[PDB]
Amino acid sequence: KQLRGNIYLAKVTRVEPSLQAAFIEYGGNRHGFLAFNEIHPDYYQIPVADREALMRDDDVEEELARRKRRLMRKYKIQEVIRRRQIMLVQVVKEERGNKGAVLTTYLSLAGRYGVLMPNTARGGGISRKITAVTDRKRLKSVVQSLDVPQGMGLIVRTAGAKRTKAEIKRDYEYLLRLWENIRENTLHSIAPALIYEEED
Repeated sequence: KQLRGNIYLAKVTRVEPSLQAAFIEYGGNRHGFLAFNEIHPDYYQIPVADREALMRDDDVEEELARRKRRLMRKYKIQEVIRRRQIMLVQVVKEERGNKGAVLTTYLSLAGRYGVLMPNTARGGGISRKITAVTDRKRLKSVVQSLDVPQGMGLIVRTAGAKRTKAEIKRDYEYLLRLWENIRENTLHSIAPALIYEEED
């Protein structure tokens, strides 16, 4: 049983200020590892008017890179995360023997033609196999019209380059509903619970 891609509702078992990491009970054989920089600010224990002065930011992936680097300079994990806290976590790397799974709170949900990041203010854009100029200008126009919310991203994968006008809107819409489903499952779940299973 490979677990990569699965999403669990999970609980902080201990916070390790030397590693700037938290260890996570998510239902597996060993605790998962969650580096501080993989922890979405929604999970910070900070006043609501700090978490806002911070969502609005104080290869355009650098703007997001600088963003995370801002947080890591500004807080230490033990200032903002505590034992027993609950979070949604996704498996990034499989548990290998005695070593527990590597986790993130920056989720991604992969559809046929694209990947939704319901957690990453990244706006939506195109795979690095972005090559043939025609598709890339066309697709940028396509992902442009999607009106990707707020603090989400959508990345068009290569399966979508040679893809329908609206085969991509459908696929995107399916992922938005699946994100809704996930958030709804979490309100009816406790502690460690599998919330979404990486389908294929």
